[PDB]
Amino acid sequence: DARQRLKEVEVDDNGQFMTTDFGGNIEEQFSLKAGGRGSTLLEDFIFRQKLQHFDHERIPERVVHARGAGAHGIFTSYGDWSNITAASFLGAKDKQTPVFVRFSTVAGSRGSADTARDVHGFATRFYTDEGNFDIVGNNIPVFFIQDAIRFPDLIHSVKPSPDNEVPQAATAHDSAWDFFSSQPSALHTLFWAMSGNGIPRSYRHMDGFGIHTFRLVTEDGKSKLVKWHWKTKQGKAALVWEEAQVLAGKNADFHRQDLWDAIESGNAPSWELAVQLIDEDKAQAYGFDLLDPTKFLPEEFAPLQVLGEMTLNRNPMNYFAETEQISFQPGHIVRGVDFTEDPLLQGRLYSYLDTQLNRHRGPNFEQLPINRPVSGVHNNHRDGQGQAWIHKNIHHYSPSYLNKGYPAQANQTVGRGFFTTPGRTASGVLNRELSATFDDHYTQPRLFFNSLTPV
Amino acid sequence: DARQRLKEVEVDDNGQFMTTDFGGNIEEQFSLKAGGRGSTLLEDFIFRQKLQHFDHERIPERVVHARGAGAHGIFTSYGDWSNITAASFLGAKDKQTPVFVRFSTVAGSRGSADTARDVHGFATRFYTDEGNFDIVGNNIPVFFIQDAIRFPDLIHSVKPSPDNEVPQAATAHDSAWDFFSSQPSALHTLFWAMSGNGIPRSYRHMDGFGIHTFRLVTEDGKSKLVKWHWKTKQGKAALVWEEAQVLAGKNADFHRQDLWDAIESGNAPSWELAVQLIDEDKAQAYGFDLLDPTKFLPEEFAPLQVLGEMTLNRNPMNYFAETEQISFQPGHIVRGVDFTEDPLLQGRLYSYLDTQLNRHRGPNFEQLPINRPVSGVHNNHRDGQGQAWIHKNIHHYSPSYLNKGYPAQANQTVGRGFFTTPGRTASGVLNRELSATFDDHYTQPRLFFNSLTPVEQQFVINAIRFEASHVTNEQVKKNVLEQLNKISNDVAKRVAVALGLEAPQPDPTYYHNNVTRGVSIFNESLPTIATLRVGVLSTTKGGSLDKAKALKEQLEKDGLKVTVIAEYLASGVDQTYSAADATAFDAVVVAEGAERVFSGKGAMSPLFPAGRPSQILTDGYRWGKPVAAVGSAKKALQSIGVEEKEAGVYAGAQDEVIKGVEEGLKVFKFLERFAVD
Amino acid sequence: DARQRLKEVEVDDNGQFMTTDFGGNIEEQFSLKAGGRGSTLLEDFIFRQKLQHFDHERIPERVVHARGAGAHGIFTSYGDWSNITAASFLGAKDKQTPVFVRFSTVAGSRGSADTARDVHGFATRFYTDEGNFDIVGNNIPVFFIQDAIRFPDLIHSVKPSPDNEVPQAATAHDSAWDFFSSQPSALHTLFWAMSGNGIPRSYRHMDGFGIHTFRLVTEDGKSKLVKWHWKTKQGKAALVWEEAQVLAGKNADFHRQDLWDAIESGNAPSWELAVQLIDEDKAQAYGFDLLDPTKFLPEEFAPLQVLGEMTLNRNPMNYFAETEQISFQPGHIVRGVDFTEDPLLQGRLYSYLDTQLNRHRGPNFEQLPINRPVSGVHNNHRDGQGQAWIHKNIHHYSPSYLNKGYPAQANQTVGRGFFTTPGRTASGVLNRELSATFDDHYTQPRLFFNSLTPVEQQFVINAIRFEASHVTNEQVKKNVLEQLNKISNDVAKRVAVALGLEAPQPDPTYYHNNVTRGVSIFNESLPTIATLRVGVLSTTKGGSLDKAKALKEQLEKDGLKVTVIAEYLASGVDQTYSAADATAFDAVVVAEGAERVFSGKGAMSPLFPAGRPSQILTDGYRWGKPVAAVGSAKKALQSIGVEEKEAGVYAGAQDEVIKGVEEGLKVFKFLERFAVDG
Ligand code: HEM
Ligand code: HEM
Ligand code: HEM
Repeated sequence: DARQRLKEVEVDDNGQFMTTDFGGNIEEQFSLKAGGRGSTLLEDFIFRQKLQHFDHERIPERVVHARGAGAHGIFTSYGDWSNITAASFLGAKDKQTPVFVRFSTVAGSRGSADTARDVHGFATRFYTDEGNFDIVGNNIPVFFIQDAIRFPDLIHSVKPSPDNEVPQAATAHDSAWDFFSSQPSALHTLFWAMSGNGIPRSYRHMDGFGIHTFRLVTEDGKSKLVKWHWKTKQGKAALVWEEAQVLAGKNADFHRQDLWDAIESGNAPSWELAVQLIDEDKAQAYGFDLLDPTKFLPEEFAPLQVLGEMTLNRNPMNYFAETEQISFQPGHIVRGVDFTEDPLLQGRLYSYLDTQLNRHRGPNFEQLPINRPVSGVHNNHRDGQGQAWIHKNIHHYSPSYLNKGYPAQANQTVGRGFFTTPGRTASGVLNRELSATFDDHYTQPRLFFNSLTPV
Repeated sequence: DARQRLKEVEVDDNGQFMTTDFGGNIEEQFSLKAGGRGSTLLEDFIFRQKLQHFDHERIPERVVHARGAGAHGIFTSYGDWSNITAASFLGAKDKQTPVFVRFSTVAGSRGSADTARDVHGFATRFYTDEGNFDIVGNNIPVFFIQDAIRFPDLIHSVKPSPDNEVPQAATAHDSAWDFFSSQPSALHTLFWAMSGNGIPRSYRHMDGFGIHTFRLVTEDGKSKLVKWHWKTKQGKAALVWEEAQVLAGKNADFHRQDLWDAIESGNAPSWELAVQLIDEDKAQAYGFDLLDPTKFLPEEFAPLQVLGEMTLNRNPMNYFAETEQISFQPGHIVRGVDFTEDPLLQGRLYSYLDTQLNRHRGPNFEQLPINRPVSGVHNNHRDGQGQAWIHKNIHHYSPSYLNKGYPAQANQTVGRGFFTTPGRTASGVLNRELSATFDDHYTQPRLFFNSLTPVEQQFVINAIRFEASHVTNEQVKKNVLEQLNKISNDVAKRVAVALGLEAPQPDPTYYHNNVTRGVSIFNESLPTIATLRVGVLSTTKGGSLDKAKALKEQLEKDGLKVTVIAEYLASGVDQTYSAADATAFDAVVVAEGAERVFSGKGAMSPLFPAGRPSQILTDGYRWGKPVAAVGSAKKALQSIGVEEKEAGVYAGAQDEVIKGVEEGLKVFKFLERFAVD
Repeated sequence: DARQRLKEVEVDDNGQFMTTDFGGNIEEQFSLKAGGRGSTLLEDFIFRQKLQHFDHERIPERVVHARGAGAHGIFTSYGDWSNITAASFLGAKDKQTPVFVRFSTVAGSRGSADTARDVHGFATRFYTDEGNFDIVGNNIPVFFIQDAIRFPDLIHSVKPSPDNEVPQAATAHDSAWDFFSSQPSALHTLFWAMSGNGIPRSYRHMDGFGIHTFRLVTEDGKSKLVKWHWKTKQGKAALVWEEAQVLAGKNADFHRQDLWDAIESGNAPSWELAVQLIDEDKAQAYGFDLLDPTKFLPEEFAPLQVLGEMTLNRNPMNYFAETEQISFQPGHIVRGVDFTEDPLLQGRLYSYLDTQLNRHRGPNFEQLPINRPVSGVHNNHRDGQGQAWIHKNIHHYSPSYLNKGYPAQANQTVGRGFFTTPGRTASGVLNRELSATFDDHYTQPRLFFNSLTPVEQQFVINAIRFEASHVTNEQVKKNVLEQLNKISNDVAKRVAVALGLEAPQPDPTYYHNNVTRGVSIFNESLPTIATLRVGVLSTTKGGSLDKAKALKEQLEKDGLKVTVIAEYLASGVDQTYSAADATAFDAVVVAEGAERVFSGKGAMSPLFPAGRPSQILTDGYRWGKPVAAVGSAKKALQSIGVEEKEAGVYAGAQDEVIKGVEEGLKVFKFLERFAVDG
């Protein structure tokens, strides 16, 4: 059972008497009144504790990918991949790691239709024995823009016009196509979103991609460039637009219900995790720059190598507590993986940590049940809103004689610590530019178009 | 201009260089990097200030009524109403007061469909010269429950299931109908929501109600019980369900766009503010208790008095800042109005103030431009998150020698202070009960149902049939039938058919034949067809487009919004078949020559989905719209099995067709097209 | 009026009726109740809107520098400095720019005492016509640590122990000295905090520093390394510890009141803005790395060059809205200034933007009146909690055909845009290390100590003796001595005495005898005694009060703030003995006739605590103040064993006393009254 660890915070109300949030049994179907047809009393503590909680139920939706659904499951490694990565979850044949996956659209707000035409999110958390590792991906291998500082421009242009907040969950309006034509890098992802990827049959019928080139790093520090892929075992399938539109009104919940039903009926969907592995010296070998997230790597140059399989076989118990509250971050990285100088990825690392502050209104969101790692948290962080723990170590600083040196530093050689790829270097002037290697915005959109059937 | 006071906070960026939020000109299209293909620097303050602001754009949606849209306007009093109220905004003939109104659904989240079936909100703020007065109403005059403490139960049951968060913006699921049948008070509002009130044609075509009995109070403290009514000058109009569903997918923004377009085109919508006034001693004299919000007062007993008129004539400039941020409260009351002991109202007073803390994350939300009164704020409140003012008075307490007694106390007799109705008393034991006078949950649902036309009753029945057939639990369905049967055996029998159940035997305790006026929608034609929409189906082949252009010009004379549709965007074409759907239009007319796209190859261009032109005409017809064809276009009507002798179907020469369509648009929906049990 | 732009948000309540926050006149002194002795009603909207606002008044205090106070002013450039910087606020002679400055301690929470021993903040905002530029500095030129990532370690170790939250506003506890000795970079700032800089007489008597090397950049991209200095026109002056402690109890608001009073009295304080300017090629030329914030640049290698002067001349109208809410950031930079690769500075850039989210609970804090620039904000940012504007541009993205390209990109060549120094480069491997050029943690602490006067050095030793004696852990105390020994064997030995330990043997690796100017407080007299405070000890009996009044009038002629003290508030009396303490005054003078309250019946009034007048005079003397007595009042001096021949002790006729006190106040502290080891 992938949700096993969440049992300890599950609350069973079967056969129980109603209480306040501070205990004590109550009734809460009648306001306390001053006489038979009297006004409600301020001293009705029961009324106020019940309505205060209700009044405060909502939290801000995700700034993007607000509409989505998720499930728990298990990832299984098909081998000991230590020759390519120090990553613990990939370190032994048949090793199992719990996952949670959230799928989504991008533009629409939380109540928008599943079958809007859009890019789709495909975000996976591996709760590894060496910390949470997230692959925060989409169902399309390339993204609209080449530098993260342009993300608010893209998103503003695609989201509803700011005067009237029209249209919902749709790129079909002036500002979006103004941006797409003004910022041609966007043309590649656009073509993908205008294909079947824009209107998938179900989350279970989507492939997934990390998009960016990352690095796999072995114990000794040798690195390989990597593209992450999820290959659906259910096969890719897509609707037609005229159909998607009607479905958007007839069942806005088409995709979330589809996933829920598949899992509930014992038809758990699966995906194989596959990588494309490229030597560092081939970063600019394939007619484009592998640091450029507007390009994908044709499989002719690098076949998909299968590492393992993920199966989603447990629905959440409470959607809000689990699916709504889960906070993904590409910055959730573990020993054996590293970033690259992809200027889009770079900025994401900042935004996903920062945005949690808005959505969770406090610094302690990793303490939420769905966000907790399985591997233990030991550091000198204290306090902050909603601090859910009580720390024993009163010498909450390093270095220190008084705490005997614990918690202790970990690095490449000691304690299985994270470490940046040792050979990475910086060179050249500090600049607010992009590489000329990023300049071709049309060749791959053409490649993609060429590779589809006539219809 | 209703938005006049907002101008001072408007920001124009035309002709300016980009800046940070702390000033200084910048460029912000490239991250600062260490080397040509290097990593981004933490010292890129430009990147972080821009992305931080983006990262934090969202605020919590409203806990209920999250999906909505609003506009600014002006309220004008028809009289000096001092004989019934001290309320300043009603104190003189022709007196004008700025308003903002937000309309909404209830259950759905932020981005759910406008044409979901639901109760609808109708919240009005009067920015009076004696403070902000809000009437936070709905488009249905009664509410589901009798005591505010039950609101989370109601809302929890209607909103999506908490395990999978399905279904969005829908009462058509087990939990909702479990609550409706377990808490029978809910049956009255339920019937309203299952009627045309649940699927209005637009915000402009709704009435509004305060629901609760309130009090109007004069300067000397004389009070009357009052019900607030907004009477639409556009007339009530509603969709049919099978139409509303497609519209939910084809255009989730139907109502917000409709409102926006009417205002921008200079067709500002209006409502008259009306009241029923009741003597205090008759609170319990009309067959129910006026403190009970699940009942309305039949106008036969107390006719409407018209106090004035509201027109909404200005769209917001920034939706988030105005519409999203505005914070309504039933506790926003002014001198001349008071509360009653309605236990639903009583709890709202607490809820709306408190919930603002969640949505705005601080106590200073009243300082936001859209929330600010126009009448001046002087008190000893200080500090709090986002404090936007700088207070001059350093002796921020009362009483005080040092501040010379300012700000000063205001009451009934000094400084036009608010005052609670002087006659009001408390009597009896502190209790967690409800008055036995609240006990009848079935008589008024029956009254309502009795007062609908035969097809309109059929719509309610078919809505219940549709909804309850979604309930998976057999006993809940049985529970629902048992409750329905207490209202009407016939209603229960007809619903039972769909559910494949036997309806209980008649239970006549609450049965009766009384009817009341003013609750129907389909019994009355529209007062005006201005703004209504005509889709003209044409084609780029032959002379059809020129003829379509002529038709459009004539129709527009009548204030109609006309869309000419063709295979592609040729000169004079407003929309392609691919982009078009019958749901966007109130009438469908086939222009002469367009019959060519209704069969064979002409109906199978790569430019649109197969059969699209036929589907539009079929949908138009089946959903009860005025449909028509000019000249040889009659063949399109023939192709879908329709005959020009039918009500709301028009054929012949252009002049004939234009006149017929314009007539049919007043009728709006042709109910002869819907089968009755 | 520096506060001019803020007038439009000022709210006047005089002559008005009470209202709710949503308008409508009310009364709010009685809850609405069901019957005469009845319960309060939930429908009392008046009660709730009033209590809700109250309930929510508080916002988180600053995570550091929580205790502080500020004021508005004007900075005036002395020149057109375009030859060294493109910065507009420095672009022309006599060009004026509004400022706001907040001064503070570091460790203490709100409400902690002004006169705790601590580093002090000195944060200045220039509201320039090209955006807000903040110099977020301290009153000490070096910081404890070399990399921003270590800040939570430093701060956790200095702030109260996390089990019991003791002690408030103090480094005098185990964890702090554990950290100072475990992280030797800290020793330099520690020495400064243990000197007079740790207990300044007032905010007005502090110098200020940006600490970090920054860059000045001209229009054509040429750069210079720079150190920011604020030089106080009032002179540096410090308390003594035993006085600071009593003052912390007698008036926790000593410094905030001092600033407020100086401004209200028309004695606005001033500071000159000065820079040290050195070429890029000097970064590693002076025996340390200029990217290392634990080192200062000796003025002998690069003199101060004065750029202008700021004067603080307007108090806030509402402390919360202005002083509490103001949000400083070192990332508030403008065209003509750039950052350096100082790894402490680098991380601050992140921290100060992020922390505002905590303190203001939303992303629109730059919209608060005190945070708004004067120069205009035009960008595509929208929404966020508490959005206070209504944007007109509906095409809130770039690039765009629909918005016609506005708002437009600005850079080095178009639109006076910010730009990073064109010549900056990066070379080498990505690393989680520090340059070996940062390795010397002891040479500059020694340089500083060397540069103090003998008594001034003793104060540093006595501060360390006091602090380290509070460390309960024996090994931490030994660790401290081992580290001190690396700076100075003599320092280590003298400290060791107090701890009853044996100092290690000399370790001469870093020892040296060099000295540098500009770091001493006590080696120079005050340039002015304006605003300084004289307590005149009098009595209501006899003719003392009339003479005290005469004394007061003469003293006030020299710009002094005079307090006549007596047993009760008679005509002419400013403060009672009960309410008075020597800590409040820079000078103590017994008026003729007042000797009667130093012994005999007059000294036993129930109107003040036993011994009160003698104690004030005793405290004043022992704390090194000029003390005096007029005429027969010399008996008062005699009663406490003090002799007229002593430096800073004056007696005789009124004329002579006034003259000597006024000269003594320039010396400020009489260091001959403090014993030195040996
Ligand atoms: C290859 C490019 C990108 C991919 C594949 C991607 C994917 C995703 C996905 C799947 C989610 C939803 C995670 C969930 O289900 O909760 C998400 C959310 C988000 N994304 Fe991205 N995104 C990309 C680019 C960016 C960029 C450039 C930025 C900003 C620099 C950004 C900022 C955010 C933020 C702030 C959220 C909301 C996170 C939360 O509230 O928990 N994304 N993205
Ligand atoms: C006659 C019965 C009711 C009517 C007519 C009504 C109407 C409305 C309307 C129109 C809005 C949306 C205002 C807007 O557009 O922003 C709203 C929001 C809200 N309502 Fe009600 N409601 C009723 C019952 C209740 C009850 C019993 C409660 C709780 C005790 C409640 C709590 C709330 C809350 C917390 C909001 C969100 C307000 C905000 O976030 O600004 N309502 N209601
Ligand atoms: C040369 C080194 C430093 C100096 C001169 C300095 C100075 C100051 C000053 C004067 C303040 C108070 C500003 C005010 O009056 O509102 C302050 C606050 C603050 N400092 Fe620093 N500090 C330094 C190092 C650091 C570092 C390394 C960090 C973190 C990496 C840091 C983080 C903060 C934070 C988060 C605040 C609270 C700001 C606010 O809440 O508005 N400081 N600092």
